[PDB]
Amino acid sequence: MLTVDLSGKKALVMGVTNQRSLGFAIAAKLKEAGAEVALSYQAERLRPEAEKLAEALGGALLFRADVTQDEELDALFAGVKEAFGGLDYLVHAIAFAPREAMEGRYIDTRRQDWLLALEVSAYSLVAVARRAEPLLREGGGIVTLTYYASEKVVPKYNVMAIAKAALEASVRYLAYELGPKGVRVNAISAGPVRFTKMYDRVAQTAPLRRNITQEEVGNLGLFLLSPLASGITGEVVYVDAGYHIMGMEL
Amino acid sequence: MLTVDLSGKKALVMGVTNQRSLGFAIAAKLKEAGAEVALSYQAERLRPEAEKLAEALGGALLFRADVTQDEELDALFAGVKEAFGGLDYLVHAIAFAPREAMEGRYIDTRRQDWLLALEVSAYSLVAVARRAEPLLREGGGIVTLTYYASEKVVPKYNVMAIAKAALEASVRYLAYELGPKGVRVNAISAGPVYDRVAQTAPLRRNITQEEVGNLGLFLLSPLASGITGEVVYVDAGYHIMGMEL
Amino acid sequence: MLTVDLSGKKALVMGVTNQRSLGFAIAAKLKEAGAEVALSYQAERLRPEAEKLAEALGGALLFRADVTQDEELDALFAGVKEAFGGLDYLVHAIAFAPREAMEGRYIDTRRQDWLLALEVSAYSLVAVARRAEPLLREGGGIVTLTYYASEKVVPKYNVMAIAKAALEASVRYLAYELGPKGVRVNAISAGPVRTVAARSIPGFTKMYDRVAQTAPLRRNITQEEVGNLGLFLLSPLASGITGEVVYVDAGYHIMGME
Amino acid sequence: MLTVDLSGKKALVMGVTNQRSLGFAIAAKLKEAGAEVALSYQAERLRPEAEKLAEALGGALLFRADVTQDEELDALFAGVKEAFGGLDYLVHAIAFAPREAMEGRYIDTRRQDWLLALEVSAYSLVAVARRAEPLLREGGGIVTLTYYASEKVVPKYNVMAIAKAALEASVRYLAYELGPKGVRVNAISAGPVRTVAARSIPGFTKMYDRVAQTAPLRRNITQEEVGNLGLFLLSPLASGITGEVVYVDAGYHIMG
Ligand code: NA
Ligand code: NA
Ligand code: NA
Repeated sequence: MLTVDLSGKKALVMGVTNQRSLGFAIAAKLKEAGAEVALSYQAERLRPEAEKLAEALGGALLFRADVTQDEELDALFAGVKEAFGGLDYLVHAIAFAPREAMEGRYIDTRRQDWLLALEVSAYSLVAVARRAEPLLREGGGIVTLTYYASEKVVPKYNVMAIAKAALEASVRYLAYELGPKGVRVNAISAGPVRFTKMYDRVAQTAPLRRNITQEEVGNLGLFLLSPLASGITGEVVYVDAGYHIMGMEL
Repeated sequence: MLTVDLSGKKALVMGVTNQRSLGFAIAAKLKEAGAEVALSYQAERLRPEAEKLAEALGGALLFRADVTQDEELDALFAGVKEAFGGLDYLVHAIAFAPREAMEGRYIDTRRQDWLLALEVSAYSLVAVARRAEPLLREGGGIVTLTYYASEKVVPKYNVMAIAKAALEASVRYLAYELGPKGVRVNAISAGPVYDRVAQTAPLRRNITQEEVGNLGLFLLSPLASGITGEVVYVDAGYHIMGMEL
Repeated sequence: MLTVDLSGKKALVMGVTNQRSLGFAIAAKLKEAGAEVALSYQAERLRPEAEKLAEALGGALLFRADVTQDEELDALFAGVKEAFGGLDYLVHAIAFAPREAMEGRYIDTRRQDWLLALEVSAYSLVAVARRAEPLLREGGGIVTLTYYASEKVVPKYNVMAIAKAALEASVRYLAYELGPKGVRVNAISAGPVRTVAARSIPGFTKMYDRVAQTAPLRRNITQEEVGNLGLFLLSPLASGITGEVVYVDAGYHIMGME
Repeated sequence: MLTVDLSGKKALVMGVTNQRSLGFAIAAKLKEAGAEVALSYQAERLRPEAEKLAEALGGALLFRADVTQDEELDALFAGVKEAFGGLDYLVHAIAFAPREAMEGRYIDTRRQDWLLALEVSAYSLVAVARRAEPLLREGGGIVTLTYYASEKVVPKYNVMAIAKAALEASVRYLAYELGPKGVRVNAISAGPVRTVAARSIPGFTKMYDRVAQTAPLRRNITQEEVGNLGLFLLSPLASGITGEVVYVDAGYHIMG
């Protein structure tokens, strides 16, 4: 048997607002493997849900920070440093675009909505990576979540596609800049996890003839963060039941 | 011989500040093929510079607009509509990142610098495409300029790499949204116009600005009527190489 | 207006058997631009067919060679040297897979069928490039045809997809090796066009209809759109472009299946 | 802690001739995780070599087959069926190109040499996948090896690059065809590792030097790193992943 033992390792998991988060899936696997987890939450009004998520994980530390606020990120990382002493893993599961941007056409995206989507969904990785850098230990890593709309047109994903392209390019640059410290940076491109017509359409065309599960994403994040992935950096790894390899729908 | 005659066609070229640039090179080829050209310029203090460019093209209408200002973009397109009645081609040659962002490391990029780079270098394509849409005639097109750092890490290109990744994704989505009107949207990924590029590139030389101009002309012309959503590399083959020579 | 004038230029166009073909479309644009054309034909039994093609182009020189026979390729290129003195352009429009391999599943492909498909559809480019090399003038080039199935799974395209993957990789290596002489090598990735070659692909009517409905332009491309890209790539207007796979597919390949 | 327990699982590992190989590294991680391994070997004169590999793994069944011989592959799979009943994993670590093809220029590759390289390095995956199909149990998988030269020009990788391009396209089509049975197919794109196979690639040494100098991690990868990725991909931890080319290269291929 192979064992993955992450006892003594420290993870910060950002962007989790409910148990269906792919981020929650990864945090759950990290806990199961033995790591200690800190969860960020956006604002004090959301602390109750954050407390519920921490209890759902069997225990986690909470910190308040809005990723648009540089001081609040500074305070978060000061808190992490004091509580953990250092960091091994950062899970970035932050994704946001204004509802108005996601309705209608990409060409019609308003300036402030476009910039906020990019700020929250892409720049946030840079902002947290920079602050994590002095805390991250050798062998440590950052993982983010993406979707294949970065490369292929998925109508109505709109500015989020563009944010994901910016996020994936960021992963590559950050991998180059963090690599000398022995810190790796990767993205997981996930398929949908079970509206119903969309899930069924994906399932008919995917090679595996089904949708992926939350646990499948969790397992890939565990692997990438673990020492089993020590040679892998700068990569976008697809967990999508093979869907994106298809050149037409079935 | 085959001839491409773009007489009667109307181009707006944006982002051009100098005769030795890729946007200028495209504008010049559009003129040579017979098109009329309007150039944008960013601020009225640059009017003299714009005038010298227009003269170097043998004549070009000039319109002031800073692409971060929606009201100014509205005014520009109202002006183009008034002058031309409609539009055939839009050349987006706008690229900017703050000096501080381009010094040092990408991970150290400041928030406002990052956003400004993305706003000017990528969002501007969306802002101008939306305003061009109702003016653009069947057969019309938009072309923008990019660089292979969108896909590969080029140290010191920093946030501009990320902006180009956003720009190329924008090209794909805009191609999808403008396709029903018979309007095409493409990107040209150019090499530099150094000795290391020449040593590694298959052609063992750098590309010229005229080579970029010719590709832009081809993409906007009817010869390219089946091509949309593409990133076409004009780089002497450099980017196909899996290591430096 | 821009003019494209290729008078005095010499083209060898290979793999063409019908006027409704991408290879013929490229040859037609080359002739229209002013170049002289040579067409290969596979065996003396197909000479009549080749003669009609030469006539449809308003005049072309013919040479016999089967692309699986190295000695016949040596003979064809000796003939080209004697008749033209040198060569500017080579259009590689050769594609073939046995119909036994094209029906059913890729995993069921027979050994000899797979090898022949790769031999005719990918190795042929290497074979002809090597022999064209000493004849190819500075500014010259080679263009081949490919399809999106090389990159993404298109049901029923089977071993032809794998052949096209091999062909595209060959384009990059050949661009690297021929570039220092000023010779360019590129592939055109065409969308579906009703040609006589399309009848040998079991996936066609279904993809052709899908493309019209899914592609950004909301239509299929035409053979003339392919000919025009071929003309551009071979012309001096594309002098900075080499090692590329350029798509002329109405934007189909950029789409997600939503 | 989490545990990957492959007890009761059965692997067939093909192309392995030396402990210093990526194929061997994957076989070793499979053994560590609890799977039983069978190794193929090409020719009976190589039986002693194969026996030493089996002992280095702590035990493996051995089967003779040359992947260019359809009859031999039929006999191999009959032997595997009789021994194991079924199969869970197939590791395709077969690669070959004639020396003459690998020396000098790609453009100068001779016809028979080119075809043999494609036959052994790419068609073999199809040949073995077809025969494995009826044996492979739900949750099962096939993994193969590739490298960046398939996508970008690495001088003097020549026909091996083209064969790897053919192999990666084959992975995608096979994933599509085997997926409805619940069988996954993936490729590992390894950085340069000093293996026995590395000796037959003239372009290897320039790449090996370049990776350590310029990759994000500023080092080359190890065969164990490839072994761990192969183990992950075959394991149930990767149950959502199919038709992929996953890079384990210290980030090299992302660099400009
Ligand atoms: Na909107
Ligand atoms: Na800076
Ligand atoms: Na050789």
